[PDB]
Amino acid sequence: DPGLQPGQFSADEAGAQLFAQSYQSSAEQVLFQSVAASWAHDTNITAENARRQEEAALLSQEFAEAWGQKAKELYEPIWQQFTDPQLRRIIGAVRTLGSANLPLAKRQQYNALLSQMSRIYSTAKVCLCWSLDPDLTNILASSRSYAMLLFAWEGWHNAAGIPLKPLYEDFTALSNEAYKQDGFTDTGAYWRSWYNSPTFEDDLEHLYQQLEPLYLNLHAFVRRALHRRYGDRYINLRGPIPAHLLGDMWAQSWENIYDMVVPFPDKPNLDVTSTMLQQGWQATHMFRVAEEFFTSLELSPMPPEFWEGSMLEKPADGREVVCHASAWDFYNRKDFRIKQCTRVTMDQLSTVHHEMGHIQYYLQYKDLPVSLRRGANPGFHEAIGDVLALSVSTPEHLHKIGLLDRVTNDTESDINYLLKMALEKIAFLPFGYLVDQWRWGVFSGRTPPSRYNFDWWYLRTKYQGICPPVTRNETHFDAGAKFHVPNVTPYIRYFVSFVLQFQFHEALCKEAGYEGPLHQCDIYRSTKAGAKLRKVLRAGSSRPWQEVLKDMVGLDALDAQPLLKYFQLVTQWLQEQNQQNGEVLGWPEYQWHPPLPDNYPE
Amino acid sequence: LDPGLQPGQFSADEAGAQLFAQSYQSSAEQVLFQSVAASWAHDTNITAENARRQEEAALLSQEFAEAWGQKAKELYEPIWQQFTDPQLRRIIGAVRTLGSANLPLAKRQQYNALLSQMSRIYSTAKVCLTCWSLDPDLTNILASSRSYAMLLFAWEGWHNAAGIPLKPLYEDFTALSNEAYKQDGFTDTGAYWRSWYNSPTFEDDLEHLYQQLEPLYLNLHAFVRRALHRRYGDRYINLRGPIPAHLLGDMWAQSWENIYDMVVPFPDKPNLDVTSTMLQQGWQATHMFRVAEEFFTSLELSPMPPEFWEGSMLEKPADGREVVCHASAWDFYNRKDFRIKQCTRVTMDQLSTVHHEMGHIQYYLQYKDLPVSLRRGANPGFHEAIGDVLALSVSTPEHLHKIGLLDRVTNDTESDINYLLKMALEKIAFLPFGYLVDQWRWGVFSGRTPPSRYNFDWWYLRTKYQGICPPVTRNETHFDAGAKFHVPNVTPYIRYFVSFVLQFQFHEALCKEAGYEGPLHQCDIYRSTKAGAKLRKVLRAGSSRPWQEVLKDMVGLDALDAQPLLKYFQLVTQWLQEQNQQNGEVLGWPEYQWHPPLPDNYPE
Ligand SMILES: *[C@@H]1O[C@H](CO[C@@H]2O[C@@H](C)[C@@H](O)[C@@H](O)[C@@H]2O)[C@@H](O[C@@H]2O[C@H](CO)[C@@H](O[C@@H]3O[C@H](CO)[C@@H](O)[C@H](O)[C@@H]3O)[C@H](O)[C@H]2NC(C)=O)[C@H](O)[C@H]1NC(C)=O
Ligand SMILES: C[C@H](N[C@H](C(=O)O)[C@@H]1CCCN1C(=O)[C@@H](N)CCC(=O)O)C(=O)N1CCC[C@H]1C(=O)O
Ligand SMILES: C[C@H](N[C@H](C(=O)O)[C@@H]1CCCN1C(=O)[C@@H](N)CCC(=O)O)C(=O)N1CCC[C@H]1C(=O)O
Ligand SMILES: *[C@@H]1O[C@H](CO)[C@@H](O[C@@H]2O[C@H](CO)[C@@H](O)[C@H](O)[C@H]2NC(C)=O)[C@H](O)[C@H]1NC(C)=O
Ligand SMILES: *[C@@H]1O[C@H](CO[C@@H]2O[C@@H](C)[C@@H](O)[C@@H](O)[C@@H]2O)[C@@H](O)[C@H](O)[C@H]1NC(C)=O
Ligand SMILES: *[C@@H]1O[C@H](CO)[C@@H](O)[C@H](O)[C@H]1NC(C)=O
Ligand SMILES: *[C@@H]1O[C@H](CO)[C@@H](O)[C@H](O)[C@H]1NC(C)=O
Ligand SMILES: [Cl-]
Ligand SMILES: [Cl-]
Ligand SMILES: [Zn+2]
Ligand SMILES: [Zn+2]
Repeated sequence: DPGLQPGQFSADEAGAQLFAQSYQSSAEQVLFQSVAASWAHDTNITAENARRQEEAALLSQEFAEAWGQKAKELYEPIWQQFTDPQLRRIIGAVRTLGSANLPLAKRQQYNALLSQMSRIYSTAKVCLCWSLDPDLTNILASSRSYAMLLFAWEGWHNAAGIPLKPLYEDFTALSNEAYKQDGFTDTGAYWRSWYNSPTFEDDLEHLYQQLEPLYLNLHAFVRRALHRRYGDRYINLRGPIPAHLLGDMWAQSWENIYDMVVPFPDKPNLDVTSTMLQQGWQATHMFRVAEEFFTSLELSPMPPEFWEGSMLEKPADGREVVCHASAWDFYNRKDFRIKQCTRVTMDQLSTVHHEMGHIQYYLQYKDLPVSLRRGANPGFHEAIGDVLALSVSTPEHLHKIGLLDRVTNDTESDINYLLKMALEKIAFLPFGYLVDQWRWGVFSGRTPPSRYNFDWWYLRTKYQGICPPVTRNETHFDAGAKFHVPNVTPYIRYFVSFVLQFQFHEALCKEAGYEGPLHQCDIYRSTKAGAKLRKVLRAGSSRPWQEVLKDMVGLDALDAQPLLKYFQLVTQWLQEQNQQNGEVLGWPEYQWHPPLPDNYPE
Repeated sequence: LDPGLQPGQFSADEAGAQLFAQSYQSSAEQVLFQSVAASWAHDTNITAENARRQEEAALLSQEFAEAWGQKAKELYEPIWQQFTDPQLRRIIGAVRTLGSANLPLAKRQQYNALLSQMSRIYSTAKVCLTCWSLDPDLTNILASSRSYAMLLFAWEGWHNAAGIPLKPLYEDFTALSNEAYKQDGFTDTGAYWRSWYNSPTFEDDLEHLYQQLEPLYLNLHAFVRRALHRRYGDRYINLRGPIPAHLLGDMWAQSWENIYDMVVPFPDKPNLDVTSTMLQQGWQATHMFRVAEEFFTSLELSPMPPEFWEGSMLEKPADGREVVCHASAWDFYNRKDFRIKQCTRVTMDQLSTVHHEMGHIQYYLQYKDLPVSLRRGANPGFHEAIGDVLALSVSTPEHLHKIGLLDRVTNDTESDINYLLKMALEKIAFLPFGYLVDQWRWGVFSGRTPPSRYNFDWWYLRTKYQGICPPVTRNETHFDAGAKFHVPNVTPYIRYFVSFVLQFQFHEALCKEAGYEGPLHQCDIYRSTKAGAKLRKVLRAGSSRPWQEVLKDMVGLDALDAQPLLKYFQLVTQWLQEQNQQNGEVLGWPEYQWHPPLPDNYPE
């Protein structure tokens, strides 16, 4: 389109001021038509929807090509030297073309692999048919039968991973070609550029080192409990934990096995799932309850377009959907939606808050020039709803919303709560860190196709201390059985969030005027904490996240002390328990795999 | 420190520096000698009393290094980098690096004790059940047994006996070493070891080299795996998995020359492993070293001096004494004493080792007149390549014929494949191992591999690069890296990777200088005084000039380059790829998790 193709403009700071306004003008329309078509497909997976999606992806590249080439022409000389930092941010972004740098037939091919990988992931079933969500999800969460958990884990990893591998290798090659033309050594380097930090990798590594003792202690304590349940045949007290026994397909959060490891067991059940079902909660209640938390802070309610247009339950009409929960900004300032195959569980209630966190962000920055309508970094975007969920999950808040009868504020209830929170937050950390370590090595060429599974399991064992419960080889592509890999969504943002949410939480609880233990704070109804959060959300990516962070929390860097201080009591406790059972921290028997159950699979 | 050994005063300028280096050189050689001598006494006669003496000599060295080091600092800390004299900058640059001399005395004593105990553990470890030593007993088993159970016994016995007791010492050594070098301004000890190559893209340069060589290795591996499967069967060899690490002829699987007889593609052609002929003919250690020497003199390089023949240890002592058997060359730094210590056995590969060690001696003879600080190879890989280049000529069929080791001469395509395959078992099979060892140790020095992952990371790398797997389960009580000499002995490894590449660049250049005009793999530089003069210019330089410029003068290129090695191997590279295809092989080891079962009723 002519009216989409760029204007003239002079080569100078002024000219560039007009240029950017012209850019963000036509981009609104283009982003709209992409986001719109992926939506049609994600909630209705067909050949046709795929075709449409590809058409839109092409139009985007054409736009990006035209506008990036123009910004090179005009500004490539002089843009790093404009006094205005907000402009410098916008122009640098504009001149990064991405898959737009590809010639046309490769542009095609890349758009198509995304579509087949997405389809394979979200339509894969396990047969003797069970889908990932809800069937395999519920099995992994609540079955305590070694053999059934095994059959779900293997069936899933085989059904999703095997067929994806050939496509993923093609995808990597195209993505790398594309980004090399913007001056990036490879795609991973581009993804990392989003944090604008020279010492990014080193910083993450220093963070992980302070967090590792917490995970090691939690792991040994949980390993001990799984040994009690499953015996020496299947659990090695000095070896990795079999990857299917931790309550989740990816072993990435362990809250579903809380009932097996709860430290003082007879006390009130801090998992309120059975009460939610007892009371008849539905998807709609969960969303309204999340919203009211938002509005209690004087943040924005969800608009009519959100309720009218979102998909809050898996459709009952035999229609393939991408189940994985997600939040959608259509770049209209009007349409914002969530697509979630919502189940009635306490962990889904948290997911609903996580997703609505994204929507709130999008409502707070909708009056920005498109290119500023991102989080200050991707980690910020992932942390917003998680922050509110930390207040929601407190026993006192649960009591306020009628899901729990008031607990006694004693040291045992503290420990039980902190341990549940550790199963969700600390257990996640190694997996949050390792996923993009795998994918950065793939994009760099350090991990060729001939080592995709070898390097995956190296990292899984290294960081999470888990092992595959059945033999794997390079026909298997176990990384491809996690959503974000075929769906090309970066992962390091979740490790950043998991640390960042504790920094935000402590800053918020301070603005709230709260004065007790960090892990007992509820910011519900604090207009002041709301005010501070609002300033973060409206800023989008106009400013450096380092400065956004300082204004918010008083420090200019990611920091583990808030998280450490939140969990201090359970950290101290777990250390004591492991000693008394004389545990080995870590998994020195690193070659150990469990045997197969007798005559598997029958 | 003895008064005559201590630094005086020198002005704070380049003219003071020169007098300083000259005064240092006078005292350094006495201090180097006492230290080398004490190491010799210990290594040829391992006793508590000898280790005590070596420890005291190492402390004296440290006192010397610290006094001359801190003086070199005090007077020249900035200005040394701006010296007009390049050799003087290199000398000062070395003197000002203190290493272990940076530790306070208590820690220096701890470090020196650790080195001594780690050396003693490795060089006195035995496998029991009447005791087998590594050399010759376990070496011979790995080389000639074809009994899966026997090889396993030797492999496991060794790794358990040497590795397990070393692990606590290695951990403490790593920490002290890093603490020492970090006061020289290095992030860790591996950064200091890498600085010897004076190349900011060193790690990337090596990775790029490795990428070009990897296909040759994968094809050699697959072909050998097939040969082992036909002998050991489907239970112990997985045609799509890593090879068990005790079946390749060598304790470390680091070179595969010993399974030549099982892989030779054309058995009707002359037998190129002449070990049996050396035995039939009655060769001893002394003949081996004299034949090596005569190659050097044929090139008009120097003979071994009388002090070499009078002082060297050329067989394992019969008199009942513990010795360090691993072969080594020794410069005493007095310009007079130069020695080899080798438990020589009468085999073709030992004849190659004789040449390797004599190449070291020849370098020390040619540079003996330089300042002590420049008595080193242009980089460490240069010192490792000298003897190997000559051994390339020696191993040729035509050369073996001239020295009475191979009666039949043939020049046809099948004999050439046999020869190039035998050379690939020696040279191409080593590459992955030569590359991986310091990747392991650089990770340990940088803290990426903590003690809790020493064996996990070691086997990750052994599988990744070599495509082998341990034949019994290992865990973190094992310390398999410690079962290789250079780990406990603290000798860096990347130099052998460098030298396996560089020796083909040197070979190509000396062949050309020799006037030789046929296939590169049939060249013998024997009796070429032109080739000798070109080599002599390298040897005479020591570390006085940047290795990149020495290389360029020699070979006409200023970088390591895989092209000469590819050219040498081209006929067998192509043959192995065609054979593996016809046989339907899988290149690589996609069943990465596979390990062989135990023999029924092992080890009874
Ligand atoms: C073993 O045999 C090879 C092959 O020899 C050649 O091909 C055979 C099939 C027969 O036809 C032989 O008669 C024929 O020579 C020998 O390699 C060859 O060596 C010759 C002699 O040095 C090489 O010729 C030289 O080539 C250069 C140019 O590169 C000229 O400047 C010279 O004047 C001269 O002609 C010939 O290139 C070379 N062939 C190959 C494939 O490199 C080989 O020397 C012989 N080896 C032994 C140990 O005897
Ligand atoms: C269910 C949660 N879902 C993701 C998500 O919401 O992050 C979804 C799918 C991938 C991206 N996403 C979005 O919604 C994007 N709109 C967010 C980025 C943006 O808006 O700019 C999740 O994956 N999670 C939750 C935490 C752990 C992680 C996981 O489940 O692996
Ligand atoms: C047997 C050969 N042995 C070494 C050797 O000679 O390199 C000996 C022991 C370690 C260092 N060394 C020396 O003699 C040094 N004095 C030489 C360096 C110098 O003087 O500047 C070796 O290990 N090798 C040979 C190639 C493969 C390697 C190995 O066997 O693992
Ligand atoms: C639960 O008990 C703890 C006592 O251990 C309370 O913590 C104290 O709370 C007061 C009031 O805010 C503060 O002044 C103290 O500094 C707190 N002490 C410590 C050591 O943390 C906590 O507030 C109680 N709250 C609930 C939820 O009942
Ligand atoms: C890879 O694995 C596939 C699945 O088979 C299972 O794993 C093998 C390794 C056995 O140990 C057993 O657990 C199962 O049969 C195999 O079909 C396939 O052949 C393996 N090899 C390759 C190269 O893909
Ligand atoms: C070995 O060393 C001891 C002292 O530790 C010495 O008395 C003995 O003579 C030495 N043996 C030989 C043969 O050098
Ligand atoms: C490692 O293996 C050995 C024997 O194979 C065994 O004794 C030991 O218990 C295992 N070590 C550890 C730390 O578990
Ligand atoms: Cl990210
Ligand atoms: Cl080296
Ligand atoms: Zn999210
Ligand atoms: Zn050597």
